[PDB]
Amino acid sequence: SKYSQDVLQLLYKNKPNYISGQSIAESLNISRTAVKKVIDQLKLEGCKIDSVNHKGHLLQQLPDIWYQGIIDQYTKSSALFDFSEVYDSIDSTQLAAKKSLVGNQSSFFILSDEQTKGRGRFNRHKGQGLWMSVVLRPNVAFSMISKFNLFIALGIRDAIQHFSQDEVKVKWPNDIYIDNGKVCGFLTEMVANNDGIEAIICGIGINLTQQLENFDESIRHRATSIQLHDKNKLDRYQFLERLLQEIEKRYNQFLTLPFSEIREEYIAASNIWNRTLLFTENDKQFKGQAIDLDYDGYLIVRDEAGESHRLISADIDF
Ligand SMILES: O=C1N[C@H]2[C@H](CS[C@H]2CCCCCc2cn(Cc3cccc(F)c3)nn2)N1
Repeated sequence: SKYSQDVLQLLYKNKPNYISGQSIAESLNISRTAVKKVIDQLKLEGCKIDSVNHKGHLLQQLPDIWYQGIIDQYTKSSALFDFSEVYDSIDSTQLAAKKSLVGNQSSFFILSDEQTKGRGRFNRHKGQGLWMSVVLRPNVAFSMISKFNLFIALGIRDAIQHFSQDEVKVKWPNDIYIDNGKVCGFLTEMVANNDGIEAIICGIGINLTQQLENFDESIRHRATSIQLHDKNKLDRYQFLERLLQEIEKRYNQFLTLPFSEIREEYIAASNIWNRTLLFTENDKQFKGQAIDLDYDGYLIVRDEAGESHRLISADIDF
């Protein structure tokens, strides 16, 4: 309905208290019967609302569906994001972000329940995943894109880790794993010129509400979900809030710290050591061992032929 997310916004905003249907009616200037219709449908979409006579309604639990009205409360208090666009469907949050950033300097993120044309690095190709693009505006040289990628890696990792009993680790430079299972991929893009960066665009894809049980019985050998490693149930909104808070903390770190400061923490969180890696670049594939991540975010590799490589970026397979 026209007023669904306003009612949702009021219900969420008032937790942990009950709120009366009259209050909602007065707040939106609609009748108490119109409110009942909205709240009923809220329930039939899977919203869990407790309604007791004379006292009102209490939002107890949100379903596995993004609601604009809820996310507006997140951007309301955010010292980072100016707004957010929530979609049930879209070709790609990244495509939407790259269009919406043009002509302005606002910081925002774009969320969609499903993507019809999601693309990751090199143009590689249900409500069980998080698909989000984040637009930030750091006043830095375009060289610093590699450095941003390193920082938010730890941010995304920390958020997933908080909900995972098993340990979450980074496959440099663009992926997150829990044990053998890849749980997230992300890429960092930018709009820049010689004089600096006009925007950072960070697309993040995370296998979410996929409770042991849940997640699709496919590649249970190298793909996993956050919740196949959480005893309790995983709420998307509790996760998203933790994820945004970590993105902001790591973003400010990116602005204030050299990579030297977070480097040892990054290495302790990487799963690329002490194993033979497969490197793809263009024509050629070759095997190698990662020796070190140097002071500048460059991976130091010794290939199977003994030769040394120093790579800002890489396409790595296990
Ligand atoms: O459109 C969009 N992108 C972004 C945004 C929101 S999600 C984000 C991209 C997320 C990418 C992570 C998922 C993923 C994994 N892989 C691995 C792969 C696939 C195929 C061949 C291959 F060698 C490796 N590819 N994608 N909106």
